[PDB]
Amino acid sequence: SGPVPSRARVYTDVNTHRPREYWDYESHVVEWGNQDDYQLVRKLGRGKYSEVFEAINITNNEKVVVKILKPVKKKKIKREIKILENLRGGPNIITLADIVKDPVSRTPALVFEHVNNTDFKQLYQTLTDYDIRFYMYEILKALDYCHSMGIMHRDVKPHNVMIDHEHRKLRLIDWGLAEFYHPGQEYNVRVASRYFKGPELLVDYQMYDYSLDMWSLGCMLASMIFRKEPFFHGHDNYDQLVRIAKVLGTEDLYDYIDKYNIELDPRFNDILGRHSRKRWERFVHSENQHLVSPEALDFLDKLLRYDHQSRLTAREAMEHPYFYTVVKDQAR
Ligand SMILES: O=C1c2ccc(O)c(O)c2C(=O)c2c(O)ccc(O)c21
Repeated sequence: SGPVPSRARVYTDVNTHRPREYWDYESHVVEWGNQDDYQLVRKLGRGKYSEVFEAINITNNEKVVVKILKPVKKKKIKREIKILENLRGGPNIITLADIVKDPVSRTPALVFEHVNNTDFKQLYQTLTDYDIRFYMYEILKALDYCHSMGIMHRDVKPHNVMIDHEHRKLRLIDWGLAEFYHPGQEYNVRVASRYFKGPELLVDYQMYDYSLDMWSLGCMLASMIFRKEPFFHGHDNYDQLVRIAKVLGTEDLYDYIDKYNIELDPRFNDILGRHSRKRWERFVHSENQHLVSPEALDFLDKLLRYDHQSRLTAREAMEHPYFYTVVKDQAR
């Protein structure tokens, strides 16, 4: 037989209750602006499939960000604009300000309001125990909002979280892999970035949901508290799952496979072996122990589960004891 089906435990049917227009992005009609409204200042970096520049809107002297898109299918560009439009103004979501083409090259680009940050490569090292709870909290607000709106991000990782540490603000960026959740849909598993891929993607289970983003969050949490970036460091997709199996063990992994009747690629037979599930204390040492607490480990353990159904939802994650003091500090 084939694989056993699966549904999200929350927000299962929110797209069904919307007008078709909200999620039927193939039919979205885009009005394209003129890129001559913007003068590029400097190259800032790259998205998953784009080049990103600092620019100035000359009509109002406003600082913006210009993301010039690499040639991708026309419906994927529609998908990202529609998702950005649907999510605009929500907590911690990057704000799309305009859409343009370079009049000469025809090439499409998205214009975001400017947000300044400190690179994660520099930042993580400086973070206090409190700071990790704080920003994790802020991330979880962006995830619960997008999940509640019918949308999985599908590329959660440190590069995609811009933190203005000076002002204690954060934005979730790069929505070019995000999709609408619909019960029963079978999604492409070639998404996310290797170290942050859920076991669902690695074993080729196509009927996944919001809970994918929560695995990615847990990978991030693990790198921050153990001071090890990235936490699961595989060389390719297969070895990514060997490295998880040596932490979480092989017993739950095979129970996982049995439950959903997943056909394992024969290539996994000899490399996976047989591994016990390890106690988190193994990763604690003198450089990181100030960030590790019984509260941190309980939370972490409830994110990193093979069985996607059994991971915390964003909203549950926000009710965890690990966040009690940030909740108290906030409101107010
Ligand atoms: O603001 C974005 C930004 C805003 C929205 C995006 O979708 C995005 O990919 C980026 C982005 O990749 C980026 C970057 O790679 C380097 C510096 C940045 O300021 C950004």
